Parts: sequence; structure tokens; C-alpha cells
Amino acid sequence: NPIHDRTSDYHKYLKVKQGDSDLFKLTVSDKRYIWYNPDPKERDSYECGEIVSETSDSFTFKTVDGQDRQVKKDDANQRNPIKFDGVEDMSELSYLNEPAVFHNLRVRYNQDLIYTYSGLFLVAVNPFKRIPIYTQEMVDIFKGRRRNEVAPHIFAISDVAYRSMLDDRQNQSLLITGESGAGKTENTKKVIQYLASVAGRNGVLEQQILQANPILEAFGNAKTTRNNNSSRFGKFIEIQFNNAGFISGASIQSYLLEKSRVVFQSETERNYHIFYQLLAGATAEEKKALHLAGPESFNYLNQSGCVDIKGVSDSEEFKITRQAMDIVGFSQEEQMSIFKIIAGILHLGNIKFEKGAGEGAVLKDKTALNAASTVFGVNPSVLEKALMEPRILAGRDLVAQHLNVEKSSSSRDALVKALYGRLFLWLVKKINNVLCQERKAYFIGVLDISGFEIFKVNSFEQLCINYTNEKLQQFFNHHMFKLEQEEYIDFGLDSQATIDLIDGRQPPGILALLDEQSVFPNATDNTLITKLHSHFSKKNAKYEEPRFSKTEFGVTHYAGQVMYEIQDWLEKNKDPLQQDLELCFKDSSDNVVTKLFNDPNIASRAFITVAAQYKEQLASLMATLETTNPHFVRCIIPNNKQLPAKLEDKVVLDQLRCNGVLEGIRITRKGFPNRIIYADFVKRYYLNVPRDAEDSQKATDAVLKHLNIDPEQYRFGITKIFFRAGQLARIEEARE
Ligand SMILES: [Mg+2]
Repeated sequence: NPIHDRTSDYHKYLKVKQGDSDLFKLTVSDKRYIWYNPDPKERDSYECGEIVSETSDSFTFKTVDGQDRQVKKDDANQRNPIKFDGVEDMSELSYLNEPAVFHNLRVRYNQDLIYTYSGLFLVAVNPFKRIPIYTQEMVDIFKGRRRNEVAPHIFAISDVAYRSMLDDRQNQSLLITGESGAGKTENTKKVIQYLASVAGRNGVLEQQILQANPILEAFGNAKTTRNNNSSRFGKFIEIQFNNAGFISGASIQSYLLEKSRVVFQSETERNYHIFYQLLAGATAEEKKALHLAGPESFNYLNQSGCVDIKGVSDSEEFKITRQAMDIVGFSQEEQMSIFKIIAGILHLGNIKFEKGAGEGAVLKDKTALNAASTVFGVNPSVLEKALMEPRILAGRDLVAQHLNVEKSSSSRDALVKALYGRLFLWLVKKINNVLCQERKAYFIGVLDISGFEIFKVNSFEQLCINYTNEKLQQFFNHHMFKLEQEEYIDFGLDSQATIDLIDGRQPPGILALLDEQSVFPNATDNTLITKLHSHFSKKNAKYEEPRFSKTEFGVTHYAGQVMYEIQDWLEKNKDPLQQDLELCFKDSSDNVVTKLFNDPNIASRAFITVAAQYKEQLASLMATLETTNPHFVRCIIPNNKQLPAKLEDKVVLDQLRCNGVLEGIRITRKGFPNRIIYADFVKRYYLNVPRDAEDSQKATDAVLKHLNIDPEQYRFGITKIFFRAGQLARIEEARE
């Protein structure tokens, strides 16, 4: 029994190694400490100082450099006793200060223990190296075990959720959030892995469920500067079960796919995996039928300078992808078509618009153009017209307009983006019919999306994501405001103002004003931003109009202020595509293409704007969550460099500050963070009472009784005692 076998990998890899002695005595030392900053500029930095003097209301401790210093007892970051270094739940700590929190996580991570609980959260820190804790053998261990009965692990949370589902007959959720490269997607896959094993029917459906992923990963993931396999879309996966607890189906909901990546990537980044998969792995035959060449031959793939990922065979991955397409069930038919779309996109990208005779766009070469048409199975002359000579309504008048180079290009870009996003939608719908169950009994849904985004530049997509995050954070706080209550002040009240600033109807918030502006064809970024400032500058406490910038505005989010830039918002909100282009493509010969333009469910939004659609999909998701028993996983990146063995304090604390763990902590820290079992308190603290005593509670008053700790510091409740913050350490800080 791996859990009892101190030699198993379970022990090696998931527990703090245990010695031969369990005695309270080894742990002794008289030397107290505090966490201080040897330089206050940079506050996430701390060193341990041995407190050598105590004023009546402050301490005076000894720097690592030997110099003594003074401190207020109330500003003191007390270091928990060493016995606590490495505990499995931060809730077990006496001193719940941030450095204290950072220290426990670091001590663990130093042992390659990447998972740790903090109350209701599972904290997961990317090790940036492979740890073999996801084997079937590791799966097996988690089966039916309580949270408290096994080491922290994604497997654990998953079991607890599945058991809760069976036991309470209630749907569940796991919300997996954090920065890019934190391991959200990785962990998401382990949840499904685990579920598939503990509950699959020893299989077709399960294989399909599993193969859908790689499918969506090829089309929605890409190499970026923070992650070789970045998810450029958010997702909510519903794992469906029958009443007996068996997997009966699945559904995927996708959000905010980064369509622009198809047309542009920053230096070092790559376009979506698939482009490269197609090009590297296509038979030397399709290459031709598709008019393929190499990546360098394509504007959409030859700009970033990076066309490869180390440790990655685009060719092999392509094998993998088509393989998944087969399992799920896409006909070879379907598959050439997908491939063609892809090919087409690439061609559309190579079309060069020139300066003809005056001011209007022309096409000297038609090569790329016909390559494009060919593959899509559209009429090249139509396309051509549709691209440079779109007919535009101007009254009762329908007039062709000759676009200049630029405009033509952008329009071109719009087509590619529509093609891409639509195809993605279609992929998702298709997968769903195969997987999805009408008649499901229960479900476990997993949300894999980013946490708050504060980048160098924040645009419309950032506001969207941050908006979702305000809602999830308030959902958390609201949840915690119940869980905490039912031991045996609702802070979510707190996010309302920001939320309203974004989504409010009357008075209107940012999105409503954006929608309003969107009706006017001649509106501009300036008109827009000016409208925003008119309604909210010095008028809404969560808004800030900048001192000098004329194109940005600030929103005070849960995680702090985020400055956004307004450019292109109107256009992003409308996500326009010339009608002629729709017409052209409404006629494709190709069977798939036609669905993309012919199916209102794919080809359109309602027509609502992009904002209105985001808001509504967010509200549905939240409604879904609202009916589940939720579980929270906070994935942390250890540094910004993708390196193992480098847990950067500032990097870490920041995330803890923004993803709500620190708030969670400091909340309960105002109450009774510790609430130990009676028997449990007695066994290590007996040292009137001996270890395994049966009048537990009594044995528990007893110890507090000898030591005669202050009563308001502790509280007698059935089964457990609670200890206000710091009580434990001092209790722990006392002679035998
Ligand atoms: Mg991901």
C-alpha cells in the first residue's frame, strides 16, 4: 500500500519524506523569527530575522547581515514554527501572513511538491519539468480517498468531485485558472484522465472524448512567448455521467478564440499548430492538390521568424491530429475540406494588393488568388470582386466600391479570420454531436481559461477576460461566504461596482456605450473614448481617465488597475465581413465551406454585437456554475522564464495577490484559521494527559488548561477546536 509504503513513488514524489521519529521533541528550539524586507522598495523580498529583543509593542530582530532592527508587533510578519514547514494545507498555519504563505509553498516546491491546499483552493505551481505522478498507478491510489487522507493532487480534487457527485446527486465544477504557462491545460487533461479511468466502461466514447482534445489543440493552440503550447481559446468541458456514475457523454464550449493570430504573430511566436502540421505532414501528393510549399513561402507563417518548436515534430503531430479526427469520426471527406480551408487561408495570405492606376486596388498576379478559390471551391472572379470591389449600400443605392490596397488587405484579413473562427466553431459543433448526450444524468464541468490579464497593452479581449474573472472571483467569494458559515459579511458585494461599470444597462456601463457607438458607421475610437470619459471620468470611482493618454482608460479590477487602449474597439465589436464576401462563399462547392456561410448558427451572432454576445455567454456559464458544487484550482507560474528550480518570490506573490488566494487567507485569518480535532490536538500536545486519551475535548481543555491559554484565543465546538491566528504556534511554542 503505496500510502503506507514509505518507499513507494507516492511517498517519494508527493509527500514530505518521513523519518523514524514522530516525537514533538526533535522539533524543539527556542529561537523565534519574523519575515522582514532587507530593502522595502521591493516588498516581495524577505529574509528571516531572529527576533532577539521584544519591546512591549514591537520587536527588534537580527538581520541576516547581523545588524539589528526594530519592528511593530502589529506590522510583524511572524514566521510559523518549523514543524509547519511543508504542511499540506496552508489553513494549518498559525501565522497566515503572505511571506509565511510564500515560505510554505517554497519549502514544498523545493521538494518538488507542486500541489498544496489553501483552504478551498488547490494551489498548483508549474515545476517546469516532468514529475511522474500521473501514471495509472498514481490514478489508482486516489480512488475513493478523502482530501485529508492523501497528498494534494489534481487527482485528489477530481476524486472528491466525482464522489460528491455520486453522494449528493449534484452536478460539479472545477475552475482551473492562472497565467499562461501555469499548467491549466495540463491539469485539465489530468482531470479528464482521471475521470475516464475511475468512471469509464472498460472504450469507444471514452477514446473519443480523449481524442477531441488534441483536435482542438491543433487548431486553437500555438507557440507564444510564454508557452509552447498556449491555449488561444478558453473552454468549459462538461464531462457527462449516467445515474450509475458512468461516463455517458461530453460537451465542449469554446470562447474568445484569438482570430488575429491567423494573420499576424509577434517575433518568435508561431501561428496555430495546424498550419505547420499540414505543411510538414501532408502527403507529398496533397501538397500538390493543395498547392502547398513551405512555411517560408507564406506570409501568414513567415513573419515571426519562428516556424518550429523544439522537441516537436509537426509531422508526427499531424499524424496524431488526423488520427484523432478518425476516432472522433470525421470522414476523409470532411478532413480534406478542413485541410483545404487551411490551405486556402494560407493562399489568401499570399495575395498581394498593389497600386494600380490611381488610388484603387489591383491584382497583377492571380496565382495566389486562384489557389485560394480552387481550394475553397469558389469563383475567383467573384472573390476578386468581392475583395476590391465590394458593393456598399448608400441609401437605396447598392454601389461597388473600389478599395485601396490597405482596405483591400484588411478586408482580406477579415475573410481569413471569419473562415478560421467559423471553422473552429464547426469543429466544436461536430465534436459535440458525437460526444454530447441529450439525456445526461449528472455532470462534472471543467473550465480551463486564463485568470486576470494585465499586459503591457490591454485591449478589448483583455477587458472581456477580466470581466469574466471579476464574475468568477465574486462567485468564489460568495461561495466562501457559505462554506465558511456552515461550520456547524458577503465580500462578493465588493465586485459589484466593477462589474456594473463594465456591463451595466442603466446607467450604461462600458459595453453598452460601446454597443451604442457601434450603430454609427462614422464613429471613431476618439468618439468612443470621449464618450467613456464623459460618463465615467471623476464620476465612477472604479474608472480613471489618464493624465495624458488620449487613447486609454483605467478600470480598477479586483486584481488592481488595468489600463486599456481603445483602438479598433468599434471594429472589434462589430467584427465586420463584406456581404459580397459572404455571398461569394455562400456558393462554395465544398461541403464544409458551405456550412460555414450557410448555417446561421455558425455564420452569425444572433444581430448582437461581439460584446453583447460575450456578456450573454458569460451569464449562461455563470448560471451553469451556479447550479454546481464548485472546486477551485489556481495554477501559478514560478517565474517568467520557463525554468525549473526557480521560484521567484515577486513573480509568485503577485499571482497570489491577484488570483484571490491571499485574500482568501487574510479573510479567514481575521477569524479562526485553525480548527483542530480533539483527539488530534491531544496526541502531540499531551506532553494530566497521555497521547491516545478518550475524553478528547476534555483532554483538549486540559492542555489549554495547564498552559492555561487565554480563552478568547481558542473556541470549543463539537469535534474541533478553533484557534485564532497565532494561537497554535505559541501552543506549539511551549515546554513539555
Ligand atoms: Mg492552456
